[PDB]
Amino acid sequence: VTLGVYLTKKEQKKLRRQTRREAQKELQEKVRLISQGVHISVYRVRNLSNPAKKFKIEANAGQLYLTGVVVLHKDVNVVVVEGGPKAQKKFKRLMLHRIKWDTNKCVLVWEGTAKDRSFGEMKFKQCPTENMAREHFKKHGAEHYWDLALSESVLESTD
RNA sequence: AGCUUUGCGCAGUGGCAGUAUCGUAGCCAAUGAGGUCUAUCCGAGGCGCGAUUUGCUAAUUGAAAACUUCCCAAUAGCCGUGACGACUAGUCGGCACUGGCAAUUUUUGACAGUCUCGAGACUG
Repeated sequence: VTLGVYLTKKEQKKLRRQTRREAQKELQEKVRLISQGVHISVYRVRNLSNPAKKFKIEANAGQLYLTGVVVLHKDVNVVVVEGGPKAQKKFKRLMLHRIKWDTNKCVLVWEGTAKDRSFGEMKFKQCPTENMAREHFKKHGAEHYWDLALSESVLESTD
């Protein structure tokens, strides 16, 4: 709604002169007297068993005030984050360029916009089977992203 | 959380500040100011006009260099002498001075300088 009001250097300079003049006058007088849409990303990594990388991902999720989950399974790590656009962009730039995995590769499965946040805080869930992770994702209403990540992992393993 | 890029105003230093700079209530703008470059062209105002804050303090000239009373006329002990009284020609107490008060015991200065651990010594 509001627009930024910028001026040229000369105009500013005139203001400075006036400002200093006013200041001098005063001095001389003192001496003389996440709502409306939240960005939700979901990335798929081959191996997330490293404690240092998981701690760095948890620190990047907690410092950016973004919620979500990090589910681990048999060669399928689904990291879902949700928050603002700048926090999601910083998390994607950290997980795509700063977080060095290497046969272990991390790629972003999906990145969209939702109405509100689903999870409360970043909880590192763990499940050896995919049915428990699917039930944990459906308990918070995010089973479609986990199913899409599992289908993308199956298509990457088959092809 | 640290760090970095950049600008404004403000704070500090430095720097220039009569080819130094702003002011404009004038005038032509990134739809485009204005090229002699580059005129399928650069891209910023063009070029007029109006001119170069405030405060401290010194110094100079002059009779006087500006901070809220002059002047007059004037001012705010002794030795002796003459009377008076007292005590036996003398003495005492008070009054004024018709003369004096720089020559050893009193008031016209034998004073000054230097040194040592209240005291002493040396010199002129």
